[PDB]
Amino acid sequence: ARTVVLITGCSSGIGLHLAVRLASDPSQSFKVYATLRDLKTQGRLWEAARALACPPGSLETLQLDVRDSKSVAAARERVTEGRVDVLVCNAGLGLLGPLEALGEDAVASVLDVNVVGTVRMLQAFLPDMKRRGSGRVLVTGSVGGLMGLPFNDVYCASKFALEGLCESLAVLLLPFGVHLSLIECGPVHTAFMEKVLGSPEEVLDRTDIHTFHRFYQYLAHSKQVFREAAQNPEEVAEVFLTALRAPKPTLRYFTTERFLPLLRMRLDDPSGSNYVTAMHREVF
Amino acid sequence: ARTVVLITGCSSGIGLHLAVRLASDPSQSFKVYATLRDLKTQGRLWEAARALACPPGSLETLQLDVRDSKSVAAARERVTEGRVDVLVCNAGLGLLGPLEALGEDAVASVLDVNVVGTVRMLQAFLPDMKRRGSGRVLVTGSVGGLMGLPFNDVYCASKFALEGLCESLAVLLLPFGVHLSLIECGPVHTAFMEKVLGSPEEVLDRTDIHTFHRFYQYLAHSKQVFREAAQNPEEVAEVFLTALRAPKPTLRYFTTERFLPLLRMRLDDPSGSNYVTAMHREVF
Repeated sequence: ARTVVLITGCSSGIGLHLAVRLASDPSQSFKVYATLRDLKTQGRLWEAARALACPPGSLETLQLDVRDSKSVAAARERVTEGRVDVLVCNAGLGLLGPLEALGEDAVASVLDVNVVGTVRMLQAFLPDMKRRGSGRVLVTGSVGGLMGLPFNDVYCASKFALEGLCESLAVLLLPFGVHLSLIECGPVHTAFMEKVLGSPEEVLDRTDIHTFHRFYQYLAHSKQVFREAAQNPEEVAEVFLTALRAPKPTLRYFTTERFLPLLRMRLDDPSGSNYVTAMHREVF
Repeated sequence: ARTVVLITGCSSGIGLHLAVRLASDPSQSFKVYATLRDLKTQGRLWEAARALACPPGSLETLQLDVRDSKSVAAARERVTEGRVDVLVCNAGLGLLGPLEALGEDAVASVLDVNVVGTVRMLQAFLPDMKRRGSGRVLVTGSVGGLMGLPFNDVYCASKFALEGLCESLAVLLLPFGVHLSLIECGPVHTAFMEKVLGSPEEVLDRTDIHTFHRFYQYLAHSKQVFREAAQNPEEVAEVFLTALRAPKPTLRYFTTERFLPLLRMRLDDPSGSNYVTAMHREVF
């Protein structure tokens, strides 16, 4: 049969690009379920599908809200093949600003979607793969899951959470035949990140003038590395296929090597002094 | 004045031991607020306080539920000194079992208490320390926050979350004069961990016979290393004071070196293959 693939967070970003890259693979060996939390946003994905001319039936959109288990279960009730060969846990949202300026409900949604939502998908889909004795799970990581970044406290917390959650499962799954991989993405040409254009009073009336200024410094610095480092989504989506094809995949794949020198400083010094200091100067 | 100290999760464990170790320091330079989510459990802490004979007034118990922001705010309204010099984010809960056997509400509480609760405390207490230009925050870590452990998926997720959350803040706080440290604890002689004596059908009727068996293998192996590695709480609580006294503290303090060889294998190989494989054999 075809390789049944299910991806979350396909309204934009690497998710959208990966769904159409799959559904349009010249080999026609992939049936793709692209999930959206809100179908009102499914336009971009279909305009793209038509642009690559994916054959009718290689791509289906499903409404799936990872915050709701009922929605997660329903989603799998819609997979006709009654099987999922590759599960891509991609849905994820960011959060940027001084910790104190961040609302509790916002901090809650991030963990809820990034971490708990990935747990929900795994709970619904892991059993069958373990029983069949095969399956592949790809989790969209980030370099923010490998090192902490100022003003991204809660975001990094959620990506770090994924590193721990996945490393633990991988230890158990090893003998079960099902493979879990994290694709470590650096900055990629996609909205939100690059589109960070604002910094309202809300921040200011919620923090000190000295933190705010540091924030301005960070946003400025972040705009520069994104300029010199953002990757094309097609290049990143390809890393997912390289991982998907691998006979015996590794736990991590990095879409770039550009951030590796900073990662070396990190475990060359476990007490964290070299890193905290280097990162401070590299930003401020 | 005295060093005003506020600790969460003092009904038992390193929290209880640390509160009384502080309140009974021969120098009398510490006023301690030991918070409990339920005062019905404050017995052990007072029996211990009397055992070390802490002078009247060096220790106050406060009811503080880190799941509730209203409770968090109230707590700080009760700190007469109108200052907190050292904040110890200790409250934390574990979770053990096959991911699929774990209930959503249970996975939610763990993140909620371990991660969001630590965010709540930081939101309520960080501003003042930043404004005074001083303060110290000690966060109770774990080796489960440095490497993934089978059957501890959600627990590790929350400890990894803390590593990311703290490394990010530390990058910003550096120039503000306030210090954040993570005390990386390995196993310590305290209930839950050692007290893991059961494994109900609930696990079995919630997972496969092959996972269950692996679970038995893990619990058995974990009972052995705890035997050969658990530390006395007084030794661990002392690491918190060494960190608390340090003129220029580091980001991490490890209460033990016993797990360091495994941590070296971890970033000697970022793809995760050496670790996942080594850990698999070390357990199964």
